[PDB]
Amino acid sequence: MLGLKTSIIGRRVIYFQEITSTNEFAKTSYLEEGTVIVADKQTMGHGRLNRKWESPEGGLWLSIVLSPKVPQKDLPKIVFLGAVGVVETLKEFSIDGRIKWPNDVLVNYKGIAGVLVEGKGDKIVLGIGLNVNNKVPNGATSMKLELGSEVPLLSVFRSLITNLDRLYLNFLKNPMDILNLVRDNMILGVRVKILGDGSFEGIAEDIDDFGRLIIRLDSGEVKKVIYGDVSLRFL
Amino acid sequence: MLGLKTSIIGRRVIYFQEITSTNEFAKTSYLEEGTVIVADKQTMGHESPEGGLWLSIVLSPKVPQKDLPKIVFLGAVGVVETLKEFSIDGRIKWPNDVLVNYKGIAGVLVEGKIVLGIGLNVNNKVPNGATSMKLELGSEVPLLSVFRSLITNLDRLYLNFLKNPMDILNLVRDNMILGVRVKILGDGSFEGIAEDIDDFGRLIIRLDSGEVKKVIYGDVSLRFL
Repeated sequence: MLGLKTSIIGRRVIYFQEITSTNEFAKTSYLEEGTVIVADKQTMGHGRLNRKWESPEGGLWLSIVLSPKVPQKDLPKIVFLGAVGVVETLKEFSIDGRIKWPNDVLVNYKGIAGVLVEGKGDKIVLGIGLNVNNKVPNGATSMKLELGSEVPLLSVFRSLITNLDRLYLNFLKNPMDILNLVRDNMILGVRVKILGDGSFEGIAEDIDDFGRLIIRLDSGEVKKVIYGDVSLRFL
Repeated sequence: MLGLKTSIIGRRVIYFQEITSTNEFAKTSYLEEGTVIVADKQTMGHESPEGGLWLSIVLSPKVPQKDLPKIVFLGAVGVVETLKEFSIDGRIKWPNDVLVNYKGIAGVLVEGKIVLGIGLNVNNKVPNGATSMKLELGSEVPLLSVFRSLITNLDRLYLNFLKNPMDILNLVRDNMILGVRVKILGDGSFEGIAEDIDDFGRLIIRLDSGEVKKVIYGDVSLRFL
C-alpha cells in the first residue's frame, strides 16, 4: 500500500512500532537484499563508536540489508552512501546538511543524522538515524528544529529510500562515484583533532580514493585516517 | 515511521511491492501475532492489481474452538466500519463479502495460527460487476488512509473478540444483507429468504415450504437472486 517504485532498496519494508535496534534485527534475520527495517522507536539504538542513540518517537530509524557484488576494494565505501542519501533528502526539504567524516550529517555544525554500517557474514547492514520531529540532545538538531515545524515522517522516508536506491544502483556500476559526492558535501578546510591513541591535530584537507581523511599537521606531515573506530573533533 | 498505535494488529507490518499472495506468505512464514502482510499487488491472489488494499493478518486467538469460525466476521465488519468512515454504504454478503449496491468491493479469506486475509478495492480497476472506493466517491482515495482506518478498526474488534467472541455477531447482523431471497450452493442447492444469523454465525434460511435451514460456511456458496 506504500506504492514504492524503487528497484532494489524498498522492495520490502518491515515496520515495527518498537524494536531493540533496527541494525540488530537486520543482522540476525534472513532478509532479501534491499529490505528496509524501520521502527517508530528503538530501545537499544546506537551509532558508530557505540554511542548510545536516543531513538524516540518522531525520528527516522531504519536499516537496509545490502549484499553488493562489487570489487572488495570498493566495498568499504557503502558507509558514505547513507550520508550522501541523507544530504540529498535534506536538500529536498530546504535544509543544507554537510558531512562530518566519516558519515555523520550536520546542519550548522549540529548533528541531525548518524550512519552505522555493520557487516555480518555475506551482507552489509546500513543503518541510519535521522532526527525529524523527535526532541534531540543538547548540541544536536532536527528537521523540526531547523524548519520550526512538524515534518511528515513518511514523506522523509519516501524521499530517503528513493535517493538511497538511486545511489546504490549506481554504486554497483560506478563504485568510485560515491566518493566524489561525499567530497562535494563534506566539511573540509577546517582544523580537527583525532582523539584517542596517538592523538594529533591538523587541517582536514580532503578524502582520498579510499575514503581516508587526509590531515595536514602544522609540521607539514600528512596523515591518512581510516574511517574505522576513531573519534573526530572540530577545533 | 508509520506511528501505528494499535495494541496487537499492526505491531509489525511487512510491506511488499509485489507478492504472490499475502495469505500464503502469512501462513508459511514464522511471524508474530498481529503482524500485517500488505502488498501493492498480488500476482496469484484468490489478480489483485495496484490500487487496491491487499493484506493478511496473523492471529493466534486463545478462544474456544467453536468460536474460530467467527474470525471472518471480524474482517467483514472492519471493512464495513472503514467504508462508513469514508461515507460508503458497505453491506455484508454472508459471510465473507462486502458489497455496495450489490457490487463487490471487498472479500475476506480466513485460513488456518489463523490468517485473516482481506482484499478491498480502493483505486484499482475492478472486474465487471464489482466496484471500488474510488468509483463510489468519484475520486482517488489515499490508500494509506484506508489502511490506517482498517487496521485501527480490526485491532479494536479483535481485542474485544478475544474476551467476548459473541459481540461480533451483533455487528454482523446490523450490517448484513437480509430479508431477500438467496440460493445456497453445496451438495445440490436450495433457495429461501435469508432471515438472520444465529448465535453461532450460521445463516438462517426460510424455504418456501416453511422449512428452516441453518447454513455453516466452508463447503457452500451463497448467491443473491
